[PDB]
Amino acid sequence: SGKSYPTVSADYQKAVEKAKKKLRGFIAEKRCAPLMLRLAWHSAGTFDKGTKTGGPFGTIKHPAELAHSANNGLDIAVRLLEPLKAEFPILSYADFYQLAGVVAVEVTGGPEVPFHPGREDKPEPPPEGRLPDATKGSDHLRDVFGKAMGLTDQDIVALSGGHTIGAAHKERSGFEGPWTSNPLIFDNSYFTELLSGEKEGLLQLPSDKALLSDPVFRPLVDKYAADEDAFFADYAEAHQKLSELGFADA
Ligand code: HEM
Ligand SMILES: [K+]
Repeated sequence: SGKSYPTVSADYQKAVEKAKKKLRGFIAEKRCAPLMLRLAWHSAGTFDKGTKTGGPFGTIKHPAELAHSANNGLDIAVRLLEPLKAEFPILSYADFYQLAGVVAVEVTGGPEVPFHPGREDKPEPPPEGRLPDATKGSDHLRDVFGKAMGLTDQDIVALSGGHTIGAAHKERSGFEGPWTSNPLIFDNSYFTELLSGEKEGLLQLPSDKALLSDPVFRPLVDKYAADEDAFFADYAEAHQKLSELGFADA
């Protein structure tokens, strides 16, 4: 694992458990799981291992980081969460947004991603430009997830299945529509649809398509399309790692 999780107080631990339950009801009612998942992923995916900059350290709430074009629309997510966060002043924003990401997966029917508290809020956003480009292919994915974040090729494929919930918006990225027929249900449908090719009303980004043609990504796509249990396992492993980049000695 390579992780040493810090100690937090009993009151901090109580606030986590209470916030997890409040976040479930809220995120379920507001129907905003995919947006919250996108928020935690964009917050965490700025980590660069060589410099140990970026990562899930609460800087995504900064107007400066929200302005990054890859984060178009995430100011909505931040705004939605601010009243709830105010009820848990003991929690770092880093912990709160990561926990909201975990919850987003859980309440849509997804795996139970393990959560460890202790992220401290960092003073300055990372540089813009570290997040992936939907028009690019497999070398780019490996640059971003592997060379920067330090994730594996398996992680890239499983985390891409994050697209099993939610949708693109032509006013945000310019892409438009859901990847799946059930955008509020977390399951292995992203991989099913990607394999079955194009279907009316359904989205596939070039970055999604790049997974089909890579000798390593493709068998993972196939495995996940065949076995949702194996997708859920690899997904929970990868999300945990992502949510913990630069935190607790990795
Ligand atoms: C593999 C590289 C990736 C690229 C190029 C990419 C790109 C995109 C784009 C362009 C959108 C639509 C933005 C919009 O117009 O609203 C989107 C949405 C989304 N992404 Fe990704 N993404 C990637 C990976 C991931 C990962 C790793 C996760 C989390 C595990 C994730 C979770 C989501 C979710 C849940 C949505 C829907 C947001 C909503 O419904 O509002 N994506 N992604
Ligand atoms: K789905």
